[PDB]
Amino acid sequence: VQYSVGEGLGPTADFPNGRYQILAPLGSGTFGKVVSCWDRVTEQLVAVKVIRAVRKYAEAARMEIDILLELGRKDPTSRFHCVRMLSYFTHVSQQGNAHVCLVFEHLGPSLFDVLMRNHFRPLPVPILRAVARQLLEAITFLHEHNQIVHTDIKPENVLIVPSSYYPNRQITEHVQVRLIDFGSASRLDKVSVRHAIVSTRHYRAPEIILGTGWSFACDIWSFGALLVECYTGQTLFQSHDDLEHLQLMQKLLQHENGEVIVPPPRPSPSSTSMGSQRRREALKLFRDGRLNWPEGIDEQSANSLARQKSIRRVARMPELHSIFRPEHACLLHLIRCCLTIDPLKRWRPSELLRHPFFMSY
Ligand SMILES: Nc1ncnc2c1ncn2[C@@H]1O[C@H](CO)[C@@H](O)[C@H]1O
Repeated sequence: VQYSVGEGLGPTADFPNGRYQILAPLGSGTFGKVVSCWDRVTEQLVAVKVIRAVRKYAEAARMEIDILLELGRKDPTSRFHCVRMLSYFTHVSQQGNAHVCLVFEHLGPSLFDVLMRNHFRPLPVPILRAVARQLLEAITFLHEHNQIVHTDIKPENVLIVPSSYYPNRQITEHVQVRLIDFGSASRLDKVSVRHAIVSTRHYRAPEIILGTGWSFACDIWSFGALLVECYTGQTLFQSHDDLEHLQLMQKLLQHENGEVIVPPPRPSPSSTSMGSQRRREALKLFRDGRLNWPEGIDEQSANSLARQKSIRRVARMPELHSIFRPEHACLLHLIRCCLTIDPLKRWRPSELLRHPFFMSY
């Protein structure tokens, strides 16, 4: 439903027109819309995330509510940089539509907002380091103190604490950030390996595409991607095709020791599991163990313009080592610890927090 500035949300006795009054738009996503609100009870600014009137996003929102209850219980000050959820309710519409609403602390713009406002110019390395350290602290918190995996590490889900922000709208190395959006997170304390399609495309780890089971390590891959983005201001993997995405991965890391896209083990024909179906769809992308690129881009067409554009796009993809200037060699190594095709090779976030890129500063 379309919402305008001035309308209310969450009606109570003292405020029959809504406890939370809309002041400004804050953000949007497939889940719904996040709106800046004035809490008529506490007379403070809050951020109300309203979920779309769909069942799947409602389940996701309830999972986010549960996880954020646990996270606010185990860290109320938010020493580990996770967004504080103040409240949650259900707003009914004039048409009978029920929307889940989560009330969070009011934060500033996203890291994506920062990158856009500066015309996608590369983020300086010291600010990059501050943000990466705090984000890595949050990921360490989740993974190792809660056995929770986020799966949606993206620049849109890292927000600036407004106290660090300034009216000149230029962040410094003292910026404070918070990780948000736990509507896709999963607890791995009982089942640590999953096979469902998760992660935003551009930050999706290869094991998720290939079907060899993902776990905590996938977040690290996303983290790595994000870092490269912050170094260049540009999205690393710009593709929505699985074959092209895996080829871009292979190209970015071709001259990295031991990084080759390998197909999953072929399951039995009498296997109906979600993982086996993903593995079959993934094997459909390979020919004799090699990634069917570029001939697989347009199989039927012998002379295709889409295949030629895919060839050009993969050629434009740089080798990882060539992206970074020499003086930033350390950062390169840090990202090598994250952008590995085998999830078993990626470092733990606690180990990454002890990398020279951080503890030599
Ligand atoms: N607490 C918050 N403060 C400010 N913006 C937020 C908050 N939570 C979510 N958003 C915005 O809504 C979207 C969340 O996916 C992003 O665009 C993000 O900037």
